[PDB]
Amino acid sequence: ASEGPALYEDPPDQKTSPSGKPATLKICSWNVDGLRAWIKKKGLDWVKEEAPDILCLQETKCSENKLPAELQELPGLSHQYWSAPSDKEGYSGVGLLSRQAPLKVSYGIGDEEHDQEGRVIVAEFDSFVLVTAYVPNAGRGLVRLEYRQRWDEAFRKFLKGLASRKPLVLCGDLNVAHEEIDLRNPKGNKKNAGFTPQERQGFGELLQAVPLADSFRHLYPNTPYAYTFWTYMMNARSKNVGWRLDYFLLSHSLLPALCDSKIRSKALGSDHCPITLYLAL
Ligand SMILES: [Mn+2]
Repeated sequence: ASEGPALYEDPPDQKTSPSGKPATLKICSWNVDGLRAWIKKKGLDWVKEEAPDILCLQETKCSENKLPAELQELPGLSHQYWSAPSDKEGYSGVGLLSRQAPLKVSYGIGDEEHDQEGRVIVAEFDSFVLVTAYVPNAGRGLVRLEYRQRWDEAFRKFLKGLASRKPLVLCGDLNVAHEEIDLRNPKGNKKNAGFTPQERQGFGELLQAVPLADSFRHLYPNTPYAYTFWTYMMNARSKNVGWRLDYFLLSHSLLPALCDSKIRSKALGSDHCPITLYLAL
């Protein structure tokens, strides 16, 4: 095609806040493209090396009653919560695994229409509430784009609610590359899922309304070729022809506790790579 390799090297982990406070929380989020495939691909061994405090997973494709038994070889993340489509089938699904149990775990966004596909887990902790999300793809041919706009609004209002109570951290596959810098080929994707003006706009609305800051882009406003997903086809990863779909968005109040927002480009196991957040809470 038009694209050859574009180099990207994630900078070293900055593990102290701007006030010099060492990070006390490490959160890892990962679209795993199937819990069972991911595990087969050694996803868990990378999790152990990373040693996060909280691990959030998206697209587990796994019924909450058919969890791989390997998920018990994680003694460090022993508190495990799962949401999968209410029809009990093998698609979508998210996970949240935690060293410490949260004060409370909830599922969905309190909207029946939007709560049947196991897309959202809310884990409330002392100083903050963590949400992980697997946002509805707009669909091939954009046949799900109208629903996705419904989804975007409900979700945006629900999050706005949470944040009014506690500092918010939202992470996961938000199924949109916000701006042109967020994907390798903006020009050819303006009509495809992930880069419609509708989706880009909803991400923008999400940021101002809650409000939320894009942790990675706040720290690296001018850094290009930083992606978290590459299609399996066309040898895309190897050419770094990708999209940034995975994010950590923070309440502005958490910005002084932001140490770094990382993209683990080399970590294999899915068509997305892990992202990792360091906070000094
Ligand atoms: Mn997938």
